[PDB]
Amino acid sequence: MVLSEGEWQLVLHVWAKVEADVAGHGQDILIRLFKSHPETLEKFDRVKHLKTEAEMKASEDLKKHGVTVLTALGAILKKKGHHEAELKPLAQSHATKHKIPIKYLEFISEAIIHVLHSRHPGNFGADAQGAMNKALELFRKDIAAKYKELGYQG
Ligand code: HEM
Repeated sequence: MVLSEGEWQLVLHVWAKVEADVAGHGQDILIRLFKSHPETLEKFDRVKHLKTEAEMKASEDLKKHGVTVLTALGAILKKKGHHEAELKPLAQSHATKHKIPIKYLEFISEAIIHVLHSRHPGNFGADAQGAMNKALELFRKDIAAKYKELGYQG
């Protein structure tokens, strides 16, 4: 798939808002993922023992993780589709060290879209959400192809 420049502009315009508070958005997204799909919390060995949302909000380790996820995703989105180099190390560690099925990447995509919709309603109307969904679908498709080359396809 290929996004048009106008679709990339819609994605990078909300993303510029997210970047005003990377840690806050990282927390919101990972908490929305873990509450919605608790099975995903089990993959994180540093924070899989957290039992409530209040504990999640207070966890410094979860907040650092969130910043790591969003910073790596933001670098991929700014490439506007030319992300081959960035995707290699990410696909290798998530397929052979962490073992993250593609399904879980769908779940976090859903959490990203939920949080942007709640926090940025004016910059995340239907056309901007469709463009972000296309950008995350592109990311998932390219990672799934790399998973396959690596021998995992999860
Ligand atoms: C937007 C998608 C994602 C991005 C951009 C992302 C990026 C990262 C980055 C940059 C790291 C640290 C470097 C590395 O290990 O590769 C990381 C670590 C990790 N990721 Fe992801 N990730 C994504 C989705 C996920 C999902 C959906 C899960 C699990 C349900 C996951 C589980 C992990 C785990 C278990 C680690 C190691 C955490 C620790 O240090 O103990 N990742 N991820």
